[PDB]
Amino acid sequence: RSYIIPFALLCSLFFLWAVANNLNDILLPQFQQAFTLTNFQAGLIQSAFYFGYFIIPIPAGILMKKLSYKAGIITGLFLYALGAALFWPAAEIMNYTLFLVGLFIIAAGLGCLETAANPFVTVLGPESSGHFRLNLAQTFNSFGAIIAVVFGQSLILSNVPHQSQDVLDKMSPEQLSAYKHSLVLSVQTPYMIIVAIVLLVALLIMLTKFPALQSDNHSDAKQGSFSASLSRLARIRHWRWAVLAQFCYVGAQTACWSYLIRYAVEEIPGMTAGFAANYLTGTMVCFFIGRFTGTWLISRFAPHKVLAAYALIAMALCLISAFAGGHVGLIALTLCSAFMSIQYPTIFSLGIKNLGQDTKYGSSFIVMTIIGGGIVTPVMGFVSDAAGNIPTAELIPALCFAVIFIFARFRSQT
Ligand SMILES: CCCCCCCCCO[C@@H]1O[C@H](CO)[C@@H](O)[C@H](O)[C@H]1O
Repeated sequence: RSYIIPFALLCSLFFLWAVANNLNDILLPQFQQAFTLTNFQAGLIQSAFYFGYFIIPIPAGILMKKLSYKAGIITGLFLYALGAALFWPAAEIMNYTLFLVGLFIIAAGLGCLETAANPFVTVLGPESSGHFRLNLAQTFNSFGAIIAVVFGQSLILSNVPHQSQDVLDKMSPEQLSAYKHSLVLSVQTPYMIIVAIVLLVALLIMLTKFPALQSDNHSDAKQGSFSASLSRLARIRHWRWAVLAQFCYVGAQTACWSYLIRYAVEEIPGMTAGFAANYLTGTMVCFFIGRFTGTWLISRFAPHKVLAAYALIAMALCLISAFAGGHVGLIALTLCSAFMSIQYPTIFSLGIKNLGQDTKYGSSFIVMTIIGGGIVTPVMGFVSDAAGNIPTAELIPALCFAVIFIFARFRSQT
């Protein structure tokens, strides 16, 4: 009961934030698609990614071990809004370096929130429902992403100045400066809305009183240490395996979506990349639908069994995708996300549940494996080009899902 209301709030707050955030995702390109283009500095943007999803996690966890989950969530929510707030001004004065800075900051909020919010929800109540809790909250996440794209993308990209790069090319310098500014001007109000949303969320959390948790506690001082927590983590095996599992999931997932439109265009005559995007959309819908249903499953059933089931089906879909072509392989690929759905939350929960003190530090690592999303692309490109076509590369995701299934039948403990 006292575990329940905070939870429902977290869900709504997951949803809400999920809107403010993917809202930020729609607009950020515009800064870039307007001030096009550049070479070296582009790599600097990708670095925010590793920064936030590799560096910040462990420190974040340390913050948490020493303070708590709410502390980490708060600062994470704090980091995000600060970083998001930097954009508008960097734009309005055309200071890139400032933009880049806010980007790293918002990037840290992300790694911070990831490492914070996930273990928190699964611990937010009885041990069994840890998996269902995280999954359901993640559904509200997915759902929030749904909404922004819907009620938001249309009702917000119809106020931003469209421009054929050719017109931009033909502009005088004065004109270009004028354009760029009118552009950053149109987005700056929705950004205030965003930050506003992010803030209120942070607010509600401070207002919200949660019950205590054997994993937030401090009864240790020496053994509460990093390496103490760490040396203990090696055997645990299910944790060490979920780590490997999440690396693969992220690799798998980005392999699928990142290469999807290329697959479509090279596989189906005559696809425009414009039209292919439609399939990409369907994928996110499968993903949300996939999660809703999977969570209904996670409530009825042993999570690992659902995880294992889903891992197999997705791997199937991918083999089908790799060996089929035309529309048959496409649909299989785009339908695959319906089964990726449950995977990340379920992997995460099986992974920690249950680590107690080491829950925090264990999470820091699971988060870092998001680096796998980055490591896969070269391999996708490599295998793809080495083979002459996109589909044979789709064996790689499949290879991931396979591994993940092994974990599912290897999630066990005690
Ligand atoms: C009131 C508390 C609000 C806390 C919200 C924590 C959100 C954690 C969600 O994980 C993130 O979701 C993104 C999509 O929304 C993904 O793209 C990204 O990979 C992942 O890192």
